Amino acid sequence: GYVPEDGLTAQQLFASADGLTYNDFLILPGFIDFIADEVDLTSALTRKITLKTPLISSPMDTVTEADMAIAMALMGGIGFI
Amino acid sequence: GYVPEDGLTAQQLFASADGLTYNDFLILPGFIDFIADEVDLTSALTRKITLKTPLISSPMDTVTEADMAIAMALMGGIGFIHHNCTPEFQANEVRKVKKFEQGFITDPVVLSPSHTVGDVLEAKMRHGFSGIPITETGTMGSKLVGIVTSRDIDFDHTTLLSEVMTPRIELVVAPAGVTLKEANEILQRSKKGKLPIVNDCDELVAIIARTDLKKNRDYPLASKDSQKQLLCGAAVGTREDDKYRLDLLTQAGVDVIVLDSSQGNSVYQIAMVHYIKQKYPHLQVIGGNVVTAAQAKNLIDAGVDGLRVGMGCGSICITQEVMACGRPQGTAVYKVAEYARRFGVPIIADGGIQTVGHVVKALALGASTVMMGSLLAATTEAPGEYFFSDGVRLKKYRGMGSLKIAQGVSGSIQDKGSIQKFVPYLIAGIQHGCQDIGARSLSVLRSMMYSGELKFEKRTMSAQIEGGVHGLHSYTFLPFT
Ligand SMILES: NC(=O)c1ccc[n+]([C@@H]2O[C@H](COP(=O)([O-])OP(=O)(O)OC[C@H]3O[C@@H](n4cnc5c(N)ncnc54)[C@H](O)[C@@H]3O)[C@@H](O)[C@H]2O)c1
Ligand SMILES: Nc1nc2c(ncn2[C@@H]2O[C@H](COP(=O)(O)OP(=O)(O)OP(=O)(O)O)[C@@H](O)[C@H]2O)c(=O)[nH]1
Ligand SMILES: Nc1nc2c(ncn2[C@@H]2O[C@H](COP(=O)(O)OP(=O)(O)OP(=O)(O)O)[C@@H](O)[C@H]2O)c(=O)[nH]1
Ligand SMILES: Nc1ncnc2c1ncn2[C@@H]1O[C@H](COP(=O)(O)OP(=O)(O)OP(=O)(O)O)[C@@H](O)[C@H]1O
Ligand SMILES: O=c1[nH]cnc2c1ncn2[C@@H]1O[C@H](COP(=O)(O)O)[C@@H](O)[C@H]1O
Repeated sequence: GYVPEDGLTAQQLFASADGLTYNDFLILPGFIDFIADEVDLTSALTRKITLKTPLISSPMDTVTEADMAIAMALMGGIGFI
Repeated sequence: GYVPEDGLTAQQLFASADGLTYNDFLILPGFIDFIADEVDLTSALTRKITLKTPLISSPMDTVTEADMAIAMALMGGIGFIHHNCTPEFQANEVRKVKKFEQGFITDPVVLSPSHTVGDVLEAKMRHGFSGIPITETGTMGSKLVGIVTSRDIDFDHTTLLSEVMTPRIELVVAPAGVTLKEANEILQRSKKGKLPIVNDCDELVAIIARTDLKKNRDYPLASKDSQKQLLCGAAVGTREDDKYRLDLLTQAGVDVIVLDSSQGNSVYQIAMVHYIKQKYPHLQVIGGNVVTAAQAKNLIDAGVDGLRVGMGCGSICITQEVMACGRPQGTAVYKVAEYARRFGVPIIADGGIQTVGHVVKALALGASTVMMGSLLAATTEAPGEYFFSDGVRLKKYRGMGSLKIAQGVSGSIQDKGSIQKFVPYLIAGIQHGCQDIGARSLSVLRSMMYSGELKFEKRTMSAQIEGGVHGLHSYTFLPFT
């Protein structure tokens, strides 16, 4: 009835100061009891503004003229000029 | 008289959570007092099934049509049939894998003596089974009339079949209700190749054929169940419509199923194990890919008879880099095989295996068997075609997640020739490395694992750049493939 805890918790990784990046670690799998597209994504951008999706286009000249702002705001995100 | 212990024991490696893989460590050598090919390789697949060799072929579409299942079950291993095709096709595949060698042949093709001999040729092309018993009504519940054979078909073909078949008076036969060891001797001492079996009423009940005895000398390590026929496995998915697929596979006589999924722990999968083990009590079941003991509890509690471990480690996958979710293969196999050992289920390692050394490392860590993908692609009996590229004979290697999102790639592997020579090279390079380790059997090897007698060391990246090194101008390997 007992199963050993495996894997470093969130805080135990970034205690030893090796300066990890997204490439350096994995997230262990859990239990599944819902359909893959049931899950919610609503996320705050700033205190008063919320977006239906966590994606933002970067304000670089080579990424965001108005046509991207439109096409990304139309799908949850936000666009910075 | 004292010699210091050198090297980390089994448990001391995976305590410091660096997430080691098969490349990150070595196994220190022991003492040798046996010949390189003396050792046993007998290994459990599931609670009730044992194999004379730890090799398993992957259930990918690009690896396991029936011809590989045959050619690897014939050499100790077992073969799982890919599931991404219509249930009727998959049932035919597992049926013609079961029927390649036989004890008492119980549904032979039989013809009535009024058939045209050109219909024997049609049936021979339809099945491949070239010698055929003849009975009156033309089914399995009639009196013997004779046998027609390929040695009765060399001479258009419009003749009635009674003219050419051998008469029952001259045909030697054995009485029914005889065990498969007296009928075998009665064939051997009455040296004609297709001995039938008839009851006292002189009606057909079974037949046996000399080539099945010949195959038992030629392939002595083959894995055959009680009825003396090859063992076969099906992958099946977890979806509602695979509940229909299950019955077609079970009517075809499959003996193991693997509940194929990316992440084994789901409520859909745990409910599927219950449905299988309640409806079909005989079938052994293997659980979907697990990487941590905290999810191997739900699978064993469900009732699964074995587990396959590892997710997102593999040649063909891109699943870590899409899902963010996974675990390094070397840590996973040990950290779940130690736990699953208590309840007495076999872990089977799965993919990320690309050399014989990785096979030995995966067996000396807890895995009862190792499941091969890329290392069996482009062998002769892997399905498909040899599309010559820029100076290379190579064959397809498609990941199932490679065409809602795509979580595997689609690529190619260079030709490796017949699996019939490749599997003995793996066997002879496994036991020859188990000799250097110092273990007389794989059971002894995992006892050494769990007793602390085996000792590992970590290998820096600077020490992975070793063997076949950058100091050569150019080189050629030359294994026996
Ligand atoms: N890359 C890998 O990790 C890997 C390994 C082996 C096989 N596969 C193959 O790729 C696919 C991976 O997806 P999967 O393993 O989740 O199986 P799947 O393809 O059947 O599942 C598809 C999706 O629907 C869900 N699903 C599964 N069974 C369900 C059910 N009964 N009812 C409702 N939803 C269900 C899953 O959560 C998943 O999001 C499989 O079809 C398998 O053939 C992938
Ligand atoms: N495909 C198929 N094979 C069967 C069937 N029943 C038995 N066999 C097997 O087919 C194999 C070949 O049978 P044989 O009768 O020896 O074939 P053969 O052509 O007469 O003899 P060979 O030329 O030596 O192959 C044996 O292993 C049989 O057990 C069947 O219905 N279909
Ligand atoms: N007809 C037939 N006989 C076989 C086949 N395989 C093995 N036999 C023989 O049938 C008999 C079966 O007895 P078993 O006690 O099951 O044989 P075994 O000792 O397990 O020997 P193996 O099956 O060879 O490992 C033996 O004489 C075997 O050699 C087969 O596919 N067909
Ligand atoms: N038990 C038997 N008793 C008598 N005749 C048989 C018996 N079994 C087969 N025959 C007949 O004897 C001849 C050869 O039988 P055999 O068993 O050697 O055929 P086969 O092994 O299939 O021949 P081949 O391998 O050359 O194609 C054929 O005419 C065949 O019909
Ligand atoms: O993306 C993938 N899709 C399907 N199966 C995969 C994938 N990646 C690896 N595998 C699994 O791992 C094995 C393939 O071994 P590999 O060739 O070493 O990667 C198979 O037996 C599968 O269970």
